[PDB]
Amino acid sequence: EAQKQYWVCNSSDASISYTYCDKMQYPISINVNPCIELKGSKGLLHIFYIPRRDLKQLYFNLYITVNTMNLPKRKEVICRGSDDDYSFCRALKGETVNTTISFSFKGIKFSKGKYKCVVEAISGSPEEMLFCLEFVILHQPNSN
Ligand SMILES: CCCCCCCCCCC[C@@H](O)CC(=O)N[C@H]1[C@H](OC[C@H]2O[C@H](OP(=O)(O)O)[C@H](NC(=O)C[C@H](O)CCCCCCCCCCC)[C@@H](OC(=O)C[C@H](O)CCCCCCCCCCC)[C@@H]2O)O[C@H](CO)[C@@H](OP(=O)(O)O)[C@@H]1OC(=O)C[C@H](O)CCCCCCCCCCC
Ligand SMILES: *[C@@H]1O[C@H](CO)[C@@H](O)[C@H](O)[C@H]1NC(C)=O
Ligand SMILES: *[C@@H]1O[C@H](CO)[C@@H](O)[C@H](O)[C@H]1NC(C)=O
Repeated sequence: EAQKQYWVCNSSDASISYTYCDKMQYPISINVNPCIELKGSKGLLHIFYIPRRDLKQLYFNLYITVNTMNLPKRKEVICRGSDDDYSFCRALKGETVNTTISFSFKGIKFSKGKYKCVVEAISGSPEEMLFCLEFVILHQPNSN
């Protein structure tokens, strides 16, 4: 069984897919509306997920790669303290997450080639990996 590839969406300037990295865990459904443009766009992220850890204190380690050039790690805490928190933050092992989240993507200019972002989802203190996803964002070869 060859490793399965997941497509999220194509925009006018990007083609977005991902695969599961590290240990294969519970699956995740990820949808983006409208599809992100590398040159910048905003929209809504829909997530359908049955988690195997509690989403409490969820953060991402982001490893971004720009045409094979690795950038230094980034951290972005998602679930922080008390409220101003997404409702899914209070989700527990086994409780369906079925939410939509707003996003704004500023965008890169002069974009070309291929980008990668590996998303290490860590949550549930005691802190263990929730999921790992490696996104591949192709720049459409026929668009700037
Ligand atoms: C990764 C591809 C997956 C498919 C797309 C999913 C949609 C999410 C994309 C959103 C990312 C952008 O917000 C980041 C961005 O553009 N950053 C700019 C930055 O801009 C200012 C801020 O803009 C918004 O805030 P305000 O409107 O309040 O000002 C950003 N905020 C939001 O958009 C709102 C939320 O924060 C969005 C988070 C949604 C994720 C939650 C998912 C929950 C899953 C749990 C359920 C189980 C704000 O963003 C932040 O503060 C941090 C935020 O968390 C972003 C990171 C989230 C993780 C993304 C990984 C995908 C997770 C999906 C897994 C399910 C911004 O700070 O402005 C600066 C300028 O000062 C600009 O930098 P410069 O370009 O240097 O100026 C930023 O631009 C960049 O960072 C681009 C870099 O150059 C990298 C180029 C790579 C090209 C794309 C490859 C992938 C990179 C993804 C991370 C950058
Ligand atoms: C999305 O873009 C990819 C890469 O350019 C391309 O191979 C694919 O055909 C596109 N998807 C569809 C079904 O248009
Ligand atoms: C998830 O919520 C959506 C609305 O975003 C709803 O249409 C759908 O039925 C839900 N999925 C479930 C619980 O199967």
